[PDB]
Amino acid sequence: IIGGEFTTIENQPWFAAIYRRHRGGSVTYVCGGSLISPCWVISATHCFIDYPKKEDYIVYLGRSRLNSNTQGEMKFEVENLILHKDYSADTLAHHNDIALLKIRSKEGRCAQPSRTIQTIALPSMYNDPQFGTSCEITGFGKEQSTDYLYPEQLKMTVVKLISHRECQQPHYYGSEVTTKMLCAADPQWKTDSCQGDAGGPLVCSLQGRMTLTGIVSWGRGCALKDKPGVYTRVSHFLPWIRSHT
Ligand SMILES: N=C(N)NCCC[C@H](NC(=O)CNC(=O)[C@H]1CCC(=O)N1)C(=O)Nc1ccc(N(O)O)cc1
Repeated sequence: IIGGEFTTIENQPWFAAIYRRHRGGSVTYVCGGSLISPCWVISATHCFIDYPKKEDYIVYLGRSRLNSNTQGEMKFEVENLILHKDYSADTLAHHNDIALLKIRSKEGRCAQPSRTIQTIALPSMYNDPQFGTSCEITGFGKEQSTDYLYPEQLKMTVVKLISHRECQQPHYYGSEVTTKMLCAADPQWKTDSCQGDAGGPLVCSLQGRMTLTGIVSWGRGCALKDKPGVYTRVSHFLPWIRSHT
C-alpha cells in the first residue's frame, strides 16, 4: 500500500495473509485475500497461476505482521485451490482475476470469529456503489513502487471509486479495463495499492454493511497520475463464487 496508515488486523479482521512454502524450506509471502465464509478465502488468480499446487500454500487469519507472530492468529492449509478457468493476462490487464481457497486447519477446523477474525459480506448480484464513493484497501504490499521489501505491519488506505467512463479514457486505461473490473484511486493520486497487495480487499459501505466490492488486481505502476488501481468487480462473479462454494 502506497501512503495511508499502518493498522492492525482488528480493523480488517477478514484479511487473510497467504504464503508459499519453498521446496527447500523457505516460506515467503504471496498475496492477500478475504475471508468470505468460515471455510473460504477469496483472492486473485494471478497470485497462484505460476505455481498452482495447493499443498505449497499457507493461509493465516488474524495476522497483523508479515514475518512475526500476532496473538490470536490461526494458520490454515489449503484444502482446495480454485482458480478461474477463463483467467487471462494481457499487456496490463488481468481478466477474470479471482480465486478461491478452501481452508482447513491441521486439526480439521475452519475459521472461528474472534476479536481478530471475522467474515466480510459479498455484495448482491451486480450491485456496486456509486462512483465517487470512498472505499478501503488493505495489504502487506510495497509502500513505494521502487522498494525491494514489504512492510512488516499491515497497512490500509482510502481511495475513491471511479466511473468506467473516466477509467476508459485513453490517457487512463482505455480498452484494457472492462465491466468485470472497477477502478479506484486517490483524487490527488497520492495513495494506492501496489505489488504485494494483490488478492486483498477493496471494502465499501453498502446498505449499512462493509461489503467486499473488489479484489486488488492490477494498475500501471503504483499511485501514478491517471493510472488508477484496478480491482476485480466482485458483484459480477457471484455465480462463480456460489458454484465453486
Ligand atoms: N493498484 C495498483 N496500482 N497496482 C496494483 C498492483 C497489484 C499487483 N498486481 C500486479 O502486479 C499485476 N500486474 C501488474 O500490475 C503489471 C501491470 C503494471 C505493472 O507495472 N505490472 C500485485 O500485487 N501483484 C502480484 C502479482 C503476482 C504475485 N505473485 O503471487 O504471483 C503477487 C502479487
